[PDB]
Amino acid sequence: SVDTSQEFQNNLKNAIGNLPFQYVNGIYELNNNQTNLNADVNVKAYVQNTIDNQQRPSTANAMLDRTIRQYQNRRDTTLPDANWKPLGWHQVATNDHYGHAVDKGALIAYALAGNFKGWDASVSNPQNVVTQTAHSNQSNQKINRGQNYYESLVRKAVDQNKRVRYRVTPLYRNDTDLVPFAMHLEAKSQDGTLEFNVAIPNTQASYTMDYATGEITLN
Ligand SMILES: [Cl-]
Ligand SMILES: [Cl-]
Ligand SMILES: [Mg+2]
Repeated sequence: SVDTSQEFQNNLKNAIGNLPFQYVNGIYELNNNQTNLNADVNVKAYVQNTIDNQQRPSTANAMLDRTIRQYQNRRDTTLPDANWKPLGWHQVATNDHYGHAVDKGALIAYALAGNFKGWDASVSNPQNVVTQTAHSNQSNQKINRGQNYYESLVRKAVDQNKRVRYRVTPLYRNDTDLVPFAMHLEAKSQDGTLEFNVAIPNTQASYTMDYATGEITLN
């Protein structure tokens, strides 16, 4: 519905330009699932968050391997501000299996880079966390994919001792919006076996969200 809506595809185009895209398995494959990311042997593992000129979390880059892979539970390694809330955060109970509307959506996953020293890997890192639907955050449904599905592919590659160049960009309709309408994920392993370039719609079937405010209107 919203995902395939014309208003959505227009925003996507505004954000990615003349790049081809194709709605498949609940997400948009961009550039025929190919990214320009190059995984060079000579880049050390790292994570870098940015914010845009509107103080919103922007493009995140990383090189992922076993030296920054985080195998421990969050509660053992992080002390997040329990009170902190990302931009446009408006939580509501939902009539679906998630039971709630939005999650704290990490750009770069805790488990992938949480052992990079000096980088805040908690849910309260204000440069790495946005307001994200529970569906687009959590979904591992191969036929209705969320960001987790793609993070899992990356994690599995790392756990096979592959080095993965990784980029996560929140996409905004404009300068004003507090919340991204989609999450752009790109990855490429050194041996090239893993590669993708997708946009995960920041949506959930049970409702619609105003990306300007992050206010949720249930169905
Ligand atoms: Cl091994
Ligand atoms: Cl859903
Ligand atoms: Mg997540």
